[PDB]
Amino acid sequence: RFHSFSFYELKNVTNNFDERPISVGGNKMGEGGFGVVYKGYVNNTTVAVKKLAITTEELKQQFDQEIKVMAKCQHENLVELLGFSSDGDDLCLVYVYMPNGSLLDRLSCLDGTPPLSWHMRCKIAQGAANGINFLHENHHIHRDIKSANILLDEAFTAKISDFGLARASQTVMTSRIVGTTAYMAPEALRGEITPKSDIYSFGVVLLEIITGLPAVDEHREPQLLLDIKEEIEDEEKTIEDYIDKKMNDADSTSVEAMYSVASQCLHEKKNKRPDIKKVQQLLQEMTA
Ligand SMILES: O=C(Nc1cc2nc(N3CCOCC3)oc2cc1N1CCCCC1)c1cccc(-c2cnc3[nH]ccc3c2)n1
Repeated sequence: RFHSFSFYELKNVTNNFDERPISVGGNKMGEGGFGVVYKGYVNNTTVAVKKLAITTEELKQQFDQEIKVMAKCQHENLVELLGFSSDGDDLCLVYVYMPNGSLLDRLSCLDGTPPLSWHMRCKIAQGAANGINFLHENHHIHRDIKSANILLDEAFTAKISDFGLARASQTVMTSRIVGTTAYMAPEALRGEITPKSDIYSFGVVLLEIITGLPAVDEHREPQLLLDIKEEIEDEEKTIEDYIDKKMNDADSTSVEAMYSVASQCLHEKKNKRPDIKKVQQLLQEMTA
């Protein structure tokens, strides 16, 4: 199944887990839930190595869950686990490297990368929906769908990542509220666990893709991106006022169609949101 690595190997291949950012000579590519993701080089392959870093038993459960989800769920719109390490007191997960990093970072053009075209943004939206559909068809709920979690390969194929908190499946509740508040549905923020909450967060991701803005920005008004939906519905603004200006191939018709998907995902009432299959078909129609 997955390759078993010993910690020593992964130390050696990451400049001993050099935590400086890759841009300044280290191996750190970013930080990712409850761990740091390092670049490694092993037997002709660049790999991503997440070393997990709030108790030990809970961290270990998240590690075991990541492994179980990935063993059951292989799909081109999900991240691929190559292996792991559990010997000693560290836990590592080793994945196929995604050379274009996160959607978040490509939206902000971090490190000077060129802006994504509308045509590419449409493919990424479709791919990400196809990943989430796969997960929901397999009765998993992700719980932290966001742009920082949609990775992008050499061809800008979208891959969903981070399954440490994912859950199997009738809407249950929890005491341990998890996710990222800027993306989270009202009912997730109160502790329900439902696939309908992934739909909502995807909504926010769709806004990010349209606008190029982050989901939250403390120095902006509104500080939360999901607030623009209300500005647009209460006639104060149009989707055209917010469309990312860093593209020249966006047409009104497809942009309005993606915004219409996003609006529907973002319904306050969970039972009025489309399910992922519907999102997927709408996103396919936007492009046809
Ligand atoms: O290759 C991976 N991540 C990655 C690659 C990056 N590459 C780049 N660049 C190369 C070209 O130009 C700009 C900088 O930046 C990258 C950032 C990442 N991630 C992005 C999410 C945070 C972890 C590191 C990768 C592959 C498979 C799984 C994961 C992964 C696994 N678990 C995760 N939990 C939260 C995030 C997360 C990410 N990450």
